[PDB]
Amino acid sequence: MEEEEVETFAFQAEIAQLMSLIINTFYSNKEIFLRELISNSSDALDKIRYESLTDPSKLDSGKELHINLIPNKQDRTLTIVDTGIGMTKADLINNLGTIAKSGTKAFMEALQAGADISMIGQFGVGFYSAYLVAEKVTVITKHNDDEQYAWESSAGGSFTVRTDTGEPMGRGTKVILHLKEDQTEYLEERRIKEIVKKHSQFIGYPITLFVE
Ligand SMILES: CC(C)(C)c1cc(C(=O)N2CCOCC2)ccc1O
Repeated sequence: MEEEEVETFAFQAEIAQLMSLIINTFYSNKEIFLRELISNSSDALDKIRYESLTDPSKLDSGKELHINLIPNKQDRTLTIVDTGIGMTKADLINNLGTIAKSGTKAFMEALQAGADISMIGQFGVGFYSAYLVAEKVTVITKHNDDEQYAWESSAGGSFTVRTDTGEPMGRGTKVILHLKEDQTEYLEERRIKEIVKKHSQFIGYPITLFVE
């Protein structure tokens, strides 16, 4: 038998309000969610490249810096996998819910004035777009300093962080989107290629689509 430690955290007040706003209001442009995830994946990769200045040991990695997309129609999930820096426990808690973001209220205000959900990234809260198409989000992450963790929230006010004892993934972050029944278009290969070409064409790393 294996064992994992679980922690439940409250979402910062305005993050929780934002998550409600997304989950219960219709928008679409929803496809911008993929660009946000690829962008964050791209930053984690930039950090790996710069960390080398403070830790030359990083250069010794055989791992290729890239982004993989994996649609699974049998399970109704879309997974975005990167080989970036990863996130320690503190990084997950601080950056995925617990700390205030100075752009949160302003964004909820812009949205109420009909601004496009596509502005989410420039307000400092782009990750919560994942909730435009997913009823539950699992974030598997592995950083050099620390253990592998899984973050998870079906929304509802909180999120748990636990030490992941599942399949090791090596350095990086894996975002697993459990799609709402009506968002199945994001499992199709033609739909997937359309939004990448459309929103993530200038990304500096290889992006790969795995089909079937
Ligand atoms: C936080 C989230 C889920 C948006 C995300 C984080 C990373 C990640 O590992 N980060 C740590 C290093 O700095 C960039 C974010 C990579 C992809 C991704 O979608």
